[PDB]
Amino acid sequence: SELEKAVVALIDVFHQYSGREGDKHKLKKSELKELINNELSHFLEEIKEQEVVDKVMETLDSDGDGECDFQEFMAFVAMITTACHEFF
Amino acid sequence: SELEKAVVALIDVFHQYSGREGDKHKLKKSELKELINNELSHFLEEIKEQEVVDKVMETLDSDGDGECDFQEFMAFVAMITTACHEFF
Ligand SMILES: CN1CCN(c2ccccc2C/N=N\C(N)=S)CC1
Ligand SMILES: CN1CCN(c2ccccc2C/N=N\C(N)=S)CC1
Ligand SMILES: C[As](C)(=O)[O-]
Ligand SMILES: C[As](C)(=O)[O-]
Ligand SMILES: [Ca+2]
Ligand SMILES: [Ca+2]
Ligand SMILES: [Ca+2]
Ligand SMILES: [Ca+2]
Repeated sequence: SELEKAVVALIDVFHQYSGREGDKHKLKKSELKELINNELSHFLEEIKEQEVVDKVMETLDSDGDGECDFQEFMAFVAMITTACHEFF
Repeated sequence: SELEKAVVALIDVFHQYSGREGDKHKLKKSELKELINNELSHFLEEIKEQEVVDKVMETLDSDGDGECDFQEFMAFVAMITTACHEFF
């Protein structure tokens, strides 16, 4: 189904970026940026400034370890989905 | 992108079922059941007993109004995605 395809897409895209550098199960600043710029180009403005990268990570980093884990990525997805939902 | 397609799939499948009966922005017991049975047939066991329907709603119903709204649906999706993530 389309729902099951959406579940596996969330897992795959996270790992496409998290496993690039350092901890393979977390997104660092540069990995989060590329994910937003390449995969969310219709929902979000392209990030071109360092302070936007820093602010976005600050917002998503719930436990405060400097990176975005899978749970925090899921919360980010929930935010975008809710913002898009309320648009209509 | 695949991620953006996943975001719109979550919104669409929720409304496919929530808008069937009663409140068009919330899932009642029978609507939640059909969503699980039709759209999550590879991730979850088919619900065939009433007490399984009742228990699942009890688990998902965070604010305690008897139904599953969009925020609660997103938390449900997060649960399944995390369970599938940890499987590998
Ligand atoms: C600069 N933009 C271009 C992408 N946009 C957008 C694009 C398509 C459909 C809906 C939205 C609307 N709204 N919100 C989100 N995507 S979070 C708006 C922001
Ligand atoms: C009775 N089942 C059939 C569907 N399953 C399943 C199917 C495919 C890939 C991974 C899982 C594994 N694990 N978890 C979830 N889907 S939440 C297991 C449960
Ligand atoms: C850790 As690699 C070689 O997939 O960027
Ligand atoms: C409320 As209807 C007619 O789409 O089931
Ligand atoms: Ca990483
Ligand atoms: Ca973190
Ligand atoms: Ca309803
Ligand atoms: Ca509720």
